[PDB]
Amino acid sequence: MACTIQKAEALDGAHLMQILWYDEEESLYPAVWLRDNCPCSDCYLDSAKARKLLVEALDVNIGIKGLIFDRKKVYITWPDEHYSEFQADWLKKRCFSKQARAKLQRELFFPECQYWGSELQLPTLDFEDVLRYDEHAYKWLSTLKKVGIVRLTGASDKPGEVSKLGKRMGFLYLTFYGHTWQVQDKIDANNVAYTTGKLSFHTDYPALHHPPGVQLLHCIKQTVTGGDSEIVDGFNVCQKLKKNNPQAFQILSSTFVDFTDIGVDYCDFSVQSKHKIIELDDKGQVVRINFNNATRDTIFDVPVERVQPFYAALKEFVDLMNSKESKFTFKMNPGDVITFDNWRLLHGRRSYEAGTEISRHLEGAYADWDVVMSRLRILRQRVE
Amino acid sequence: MACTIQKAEALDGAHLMQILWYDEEESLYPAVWLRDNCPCSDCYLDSAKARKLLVEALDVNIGIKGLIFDRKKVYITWPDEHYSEFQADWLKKRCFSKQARAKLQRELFFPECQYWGSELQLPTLDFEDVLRYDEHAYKWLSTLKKVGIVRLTGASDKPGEVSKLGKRMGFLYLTFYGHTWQVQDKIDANNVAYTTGKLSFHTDYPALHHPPGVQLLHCIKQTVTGGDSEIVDGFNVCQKLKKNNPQAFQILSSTFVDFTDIGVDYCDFSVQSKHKIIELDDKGQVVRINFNNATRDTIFDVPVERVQPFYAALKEFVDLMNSKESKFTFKMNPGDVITFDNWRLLHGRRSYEAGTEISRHLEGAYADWDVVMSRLRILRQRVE
Ligand SMILES: C[N+](C)(CCF)CCCC(=O)O
Ligand SMILES: C[N+](C)(CCF)CCCC(=O)O
Ligand SMILES: O=C(O)CNC(=O)C(=O)O
Ligand SMILES: O=C(O)CNC(=O)C(=O)O
Ligand SMILES: NCCCCCCN
Ligand SMILES: NCCCCCCN
Ligand SMILES: [Zn+2]
Ligand SMILES: [Zn+2]
Ligand SMILES: [Zn+2]
Ligand SMILES: [Zn+2]
Repeated sequence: MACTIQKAEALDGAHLMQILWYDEEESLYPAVWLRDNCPCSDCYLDSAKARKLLVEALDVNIGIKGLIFDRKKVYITWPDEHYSEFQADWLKKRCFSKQARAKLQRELFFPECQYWGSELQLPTLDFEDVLRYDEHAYKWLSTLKKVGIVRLTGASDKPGEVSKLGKRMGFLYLTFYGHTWQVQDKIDANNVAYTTGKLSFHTDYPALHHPPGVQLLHCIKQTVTGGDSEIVDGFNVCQKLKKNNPQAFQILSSTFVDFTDIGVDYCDFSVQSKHKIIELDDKGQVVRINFNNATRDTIFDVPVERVQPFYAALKEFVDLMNSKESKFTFKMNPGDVITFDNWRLLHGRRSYEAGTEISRHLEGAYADWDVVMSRLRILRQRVE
Repeated sequence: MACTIQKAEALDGAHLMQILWYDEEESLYPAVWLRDNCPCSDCYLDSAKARKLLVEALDVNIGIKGLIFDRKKVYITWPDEHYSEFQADWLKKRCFSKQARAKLQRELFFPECQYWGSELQLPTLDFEDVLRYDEHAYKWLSTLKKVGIVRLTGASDKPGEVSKLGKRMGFLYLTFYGHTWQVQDKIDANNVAYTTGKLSFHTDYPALHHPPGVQLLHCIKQTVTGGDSEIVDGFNVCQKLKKNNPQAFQILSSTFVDFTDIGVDYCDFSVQSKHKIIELDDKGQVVRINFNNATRDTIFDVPVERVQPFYAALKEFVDLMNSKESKFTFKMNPGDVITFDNWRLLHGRRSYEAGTEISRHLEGAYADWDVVMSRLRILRQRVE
């Protein structure tokens, strides 16, 4: 009834096609869009699922010349004699109504988020299960997307585990710190992460214009002298800030802050970026946080009168993150792997004590959100 | 005279430090910024060139308690008894005046562009020279940034050459099409690039939310039956469009277009993105073009009434790109490598004839602009 065609016709100077379905709903389709998306072998490369049709071949004033239909298909002739057939279900899916468009967007991009504070039930799955089973791997990635974090238990206490997850996702995101990297105390540390010091809430790699979307951290060795993990849901914190201190929100969401990283690791590097700490989309919704206090530059490209209020704003924000209602704290054990959204969460670590031997060792890696969402979409298809 | 201190004092409730230099210029430095950027070993990790100071340790209302200076340094005490020393040249570089801030930004980010049309003198260098010599590699990357394209001659007619340039830059950008990929006609092509068809002007990989910044294409085998390259300077074209058709510019710079890519190559993939074809920064300047007509989705997330004007806009834009005043066309030979800005240029290829043997073969790869700018900054330091 919903995907079955009752009538199809050309309207509005033949610049529109109207489909009345057997459920009584009507859908409208611009003629130029139909022509642009002709699935015939001249216009569309089936092996690539891509358009061969050039913009140059498209008449933007085109009208439908003839049309006939049955219950499952419309058949169209165009003024230049080109001929196009479209399937009902294909058309219905791509319906231009607000409701149909949003439904499809939700399927494509899994936009739903569950905001949290200190009440977090840390989502947990088994590691080998996620490797072995599509049902678990699906639960893993969809929860990662929705919640911002998933902990995997029962991995080895050995290097190479995050690599396995990278292969499971697809591939990891190479940076100047390697394909994977070792978080432990280091002589002549090129990075504050590689010392025993406390790391306050940050996101990783704001020194890059495209920070890692997803972070993986696997505990190989844990100290008893400290080293507790802390996380916070940045989207939740931003929402509170806008409510509590609109002016601090406005400043943090509009001021470009310079980040830097000069050193040698996988390779030699001199990295510089500008980011707004609270990054908004065009509708004003928070879509990324860009903030590591370690790598924030001494260079600060703002007029003198904006400097102190920026700091007063940053301070309110950090104070919100440290609030007992926002942060969740936990201690990783050897065999634990945490995988999280490095665009949304901020994460941190308590100080611990240095020794002559390595008391504490994590292995980490990153992955791009597009690579992760790809595996997510494929995994959903296999399980449903 | 310019970097030598004549006087230093605390002003404005000690919330500001003023430095009068021996050239008579004055510079102003917020107290909170001085404290935030104390270079002492408690506040700053020298091996990492990073801030250890936490936002939590920072009093945003702080004032300078005491100050003394000589010609090369200021020495500051803070109300909590912390103590800070700063160097004159360091301070002067980071001066908050509009002129000083922009000077430093230009050094960091090489913002200058030379716009072009059909008059292009295609910048050309030798390949082995760029590998062997920092002076040439510097000329390579700075010209890439400024002009948007550089052609390297005298490479081999063999796979593996783009890899060498990736190592010279630092590393290449892994995608679903491999670390490097082979552009040639392919049975069951997963991509229109892998056929003999014409490719109209496009940027590569808009299906990703972070498209490759830099593209490398190396000609191993060339056909005489066609295969000419075409390029266009997208920033230049956008500028003309805004002038000629503001409404088309407005539409293309505000409408989110969906891109897609489903297939198997390096790995299996289902990729989806949304981008504005003309992407602007917060000051309205064009910073990226996101447009491949092949991978533009059949899905189009706009209200029915916006569809046809979008197409009329896209059409004006493509027509501008094809104008004999904008495009530059050339034919690559075996041994040629083109390296360009895939955020600014659009590129294309003329059709050629299929055969039983491979008549035409390119090898390509990508790299991130941050990885490229890093090598650029380091190269400038070594040559100057
Ligand atoms: C974990 N680290 C040290 C190496 C992987 F990149 C990065 C720290 C985050 C940062 O430098 O922003
Ligand atoms: C050159 N290609 C086929 C493979 C490297 F990614 C990509 C074409 C550009 C696109 O699919 O957008
Ligand atoms: O060591 C930890 O627990 C946390 N480490 C980091 O957040 C890091 O290295 O960026
Ligand atoms: O084959 C060519 O000359 C150009 N190829 C491409 O632009 C591509 O593969 O994306
Ligand atoms: N069953 C309808 C088939 C229509 C084919 C038309 C060919 N021009
Ligand atoms: N030459 C000036 C040195 C100042 C040192 C001050 C230590 N509190
Ligand atoms: Zn067709
Ligand atoms: Zn971190
Ligand atoms: Zn200090
Ligand atoms: Zn291309």
